[PDB]
Amino acid sequence: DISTLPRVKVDLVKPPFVHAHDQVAKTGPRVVEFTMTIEEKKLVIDREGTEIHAMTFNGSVPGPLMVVHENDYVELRLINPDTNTLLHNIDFHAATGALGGGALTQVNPGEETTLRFKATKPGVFVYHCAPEGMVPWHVTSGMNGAIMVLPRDGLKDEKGQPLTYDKIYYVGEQDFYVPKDEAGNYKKYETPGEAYEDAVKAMRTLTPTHIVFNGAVGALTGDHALTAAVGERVLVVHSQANRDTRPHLIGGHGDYVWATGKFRNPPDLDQETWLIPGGTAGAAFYTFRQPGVYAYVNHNLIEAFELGAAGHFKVTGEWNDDLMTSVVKPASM
Amino acid sequence: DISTLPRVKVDLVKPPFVHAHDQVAKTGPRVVEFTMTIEEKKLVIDREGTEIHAMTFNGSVPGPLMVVHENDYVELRLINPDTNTLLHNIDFHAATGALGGGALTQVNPGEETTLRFKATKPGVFVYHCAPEGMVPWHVTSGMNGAIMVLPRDGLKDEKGQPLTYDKIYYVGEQDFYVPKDEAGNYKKYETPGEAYEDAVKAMRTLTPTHIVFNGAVGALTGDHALTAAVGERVLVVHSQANRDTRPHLIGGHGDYVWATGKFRNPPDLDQETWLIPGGTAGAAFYTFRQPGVYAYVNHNLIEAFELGAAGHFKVTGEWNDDLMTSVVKPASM
Amino acid sequence: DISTLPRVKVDLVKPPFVHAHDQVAKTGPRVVEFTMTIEEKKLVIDREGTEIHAMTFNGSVPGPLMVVHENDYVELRLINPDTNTLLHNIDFHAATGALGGGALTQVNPGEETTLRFKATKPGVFVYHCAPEGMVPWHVTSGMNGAIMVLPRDGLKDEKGQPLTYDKIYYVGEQDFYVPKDEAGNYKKYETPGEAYEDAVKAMRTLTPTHIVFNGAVGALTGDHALTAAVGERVLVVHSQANRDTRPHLIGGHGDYVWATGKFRNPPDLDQETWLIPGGTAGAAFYTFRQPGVYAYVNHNLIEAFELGAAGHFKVTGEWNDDLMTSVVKPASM
Ligand SMILES: [Cu+2]
Ligand SMILES: [Cu+2]
Ligand SMILES: [Cu+2]
Ligand SMILES: [Cu+2]
Ligand SMILES: [Cu+2]
Ligand SMILES: [Cu+2]
Repeated sequence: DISTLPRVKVDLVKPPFVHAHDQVAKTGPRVVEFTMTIEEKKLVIDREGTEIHAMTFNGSVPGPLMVVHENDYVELRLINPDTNTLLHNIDFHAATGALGGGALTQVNPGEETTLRFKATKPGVFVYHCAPEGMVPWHVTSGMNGAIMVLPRDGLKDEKGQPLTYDKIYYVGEQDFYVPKDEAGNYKKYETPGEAYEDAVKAMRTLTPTHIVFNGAVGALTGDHALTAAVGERVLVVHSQANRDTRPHLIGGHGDYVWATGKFRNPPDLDQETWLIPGGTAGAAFYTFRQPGVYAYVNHNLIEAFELGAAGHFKVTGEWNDDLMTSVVKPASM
Repeated sequence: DISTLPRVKVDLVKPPFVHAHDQVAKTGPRVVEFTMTIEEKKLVIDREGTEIHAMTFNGSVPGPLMVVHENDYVELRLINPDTNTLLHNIDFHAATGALGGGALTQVNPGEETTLRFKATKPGVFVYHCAPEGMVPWHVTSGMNGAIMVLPRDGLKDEKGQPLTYDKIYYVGEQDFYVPKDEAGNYKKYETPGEAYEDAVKAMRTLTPTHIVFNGAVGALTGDHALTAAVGERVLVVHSQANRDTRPHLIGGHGDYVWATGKFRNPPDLDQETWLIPGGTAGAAFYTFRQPGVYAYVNHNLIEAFELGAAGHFKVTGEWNDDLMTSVVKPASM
Repeated sequence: DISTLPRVKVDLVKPPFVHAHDQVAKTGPRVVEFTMTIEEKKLVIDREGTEIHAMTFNGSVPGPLMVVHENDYVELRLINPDTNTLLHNIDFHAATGALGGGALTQVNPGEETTLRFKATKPGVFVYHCAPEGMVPWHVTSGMNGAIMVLPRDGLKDEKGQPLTYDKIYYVGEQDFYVPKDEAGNYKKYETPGEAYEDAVKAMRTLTPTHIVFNGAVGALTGDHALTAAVGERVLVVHSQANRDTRPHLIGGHGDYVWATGKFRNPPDLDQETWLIPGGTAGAAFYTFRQPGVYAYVNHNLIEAFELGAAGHFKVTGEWNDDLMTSVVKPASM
């Protein structure tokens, strides 16, 4: 009887940060309550000032990371305010039935709904909007995020020993298809509704115009670079709701990687680069051993450095010359 | 001595159905006899009435699923009737030597041939036509299918315990490259031979115009939706002879998945989405837990919902509110 | 103290061949010394005579395969002669810190540098140039290769038993983006520097014009086909620094495959085709069982047979009719 279970309310945070949670469950199963408000909004996605009409869960691209444990119930209150113009819903890849919840969560502007589902499978999973007839348009306008369902006894390595992270970040990667005119300039629009047939044409090229982390070119750089210290254990959850990606930590590795994100499987060890298929979330665990700047990229390097799929870590601490050193610094001959 | 072995003749069925077979072998090794007749034919592949000159094994796209057991011999009589115009052959990825059989099976119109090979490796495998100099044109005109080589003791999970399916379906996914004129309309042709240089140009874009299950947009919907009941164990074999795909059962999971299709490896558990590389067959096992409509898609959602790579399951049975429920149905605030 | 370790100097060879090494380490940890000279040079990449300005490590596309053992130190002297025009550096995916060495190895024409790093993780790994602001242009001009870090006790199968190869080859796969004019002809250039904005435009299409093994269409055919004998155990290392590939041995299999190339993981067995993500090296082990010609391809067959990603093995020895035979040779009805 679900009414006898504890309820706990989560207050979400903006990506790439993740709300507070316990890796090993400190209670029995709970109903974990979340609220998200859909926001259609203009977003500037690149250095040139290209502006799109984004569709968001909770104001961000990606939507926030939700965290529960296996066999918890997730109860989501989904709000579509009357300041929006479109019908929306939500499909959780973590859930079982009704198109992942999509069939039960159709909300017009001015409506809300509450969905409950049991988190029966541990892993990181995509969630996304999926309104009948409009699915890729909503997804590729930014309306996707992820949910992490931890095993009740936390993460384990390939031998069944505990893995405990000190820090966690969520990197949502988004493919955008901004319509272009024959000369190649982006076509701008006043409303989200304006784009439709041109949005379909741009998508059908299968060639994104931008591929970004956390909603914009350079979002995870500068003052917004990810941080860690030498010796810290970091889990990076990465999702892509529509298109394959291949993450790589330049200067590091994925020490333990669940490329397709499901924790009942042993992790792959010592990865340089890993493939996360479109429609999937994956997770990589790394212990930093060197200080300095690292680039975290999609290792199609065109997609990274021309189209936007690159972020930075800034790592503090002690340099280890046994691991790497310049024997003879660049100089003339 | 092969002449001392039992011979058994299989009568193939049209995809997505699969001919009768036993999961656990009830006899010793056999010579399993198959016959396929090549058919070049016009096919209408979309709702708009786009017509291509398809090249088929046995009249269908994909070709039918063949099923044997490890260490059986497959004996295929391949018939190219004189009503066809092109030379064809067959490459089995399950086979060892002679380009998978391609070098030994070149048949002009009005010829036939019989190939035998030993099925030494268990798994699902692609087969396709591959005539020298014309390989991608034949493959992307529909001339591919798959073969399943079951272990003699059937399928096993990651712990070595039996997995038994109640139903099996074969989903062949096909990328088509219909030539277009400068304005973007499809160029139509009277003969298969007509297309050649324009077919090459269209392929070189690396951008399919259509991506379909079972030969056409909407083929696995309506009266032709896949079916199951709550509690049934279903194996879905999925192939793509030329291009990567990422299957996903919307509202379900792959409980056990062999993404690259080879049964001596343990399955991956609890997949949301899995990558089947081009030139590979994969297999996913799921036990249905909820009734209703499910969408089975390539989770590049553009490829699914714009280009055609989507089918449906219709599932009968009892709804489980513990797994999912609408707490508050969509309503105004 | 590194100064107390043996030093051993390696003399590299041109791909697809690999310098001499021992699978099981016959010494303790060593400093393994390598020298590479950067060469910007014109290369003809196809049958039509298309000429690009390539950027190479040691004169070849790919750069040579380096081979060490786990916990060796790699010491690379990297030379940028004053006959080149561009700044270059090197990022080793095998290394830890400083962008894989990229931050410590920036050499202008007329400079050299010496980098040392400890090879802490066993596997095959990509290395590539990566100068700030110019990364995909250098990589897709050919400036990448791979390094193999063998476990000190050699390779093992999925049960922990030894796997010993008799022959090893290195197949580097390169995506090129040759700029085209509006009519579709390649734009030619006098200097590497000439291309820049047009190179960026061509890359942003995400559609390579050529995809080649060992630097050119047909490079691994004819007198330069790979060779083996029936019964020989062959390891094929395959890298792709920028874009996904899906290798397949037509007429064979990958008996043991590390698709993402990291030897602490068990291999996948009996693969038909495997996905190596862009930015990764992988390795496949096969024992040949049949003589004749095999085609080794990227199994996007358009990429293989139209764009150039195909090579051949020529295999000597005895045909096994139990594995495959023509029962009835192609003939009329
Ligand atoms: Cu929406
Ligand atoms: Cu989905
Ligand atoms: Cu054919
Ligand atoms: Cu093939
Ligand atoms: Cu360079
Ligand atoms: Cu790299």
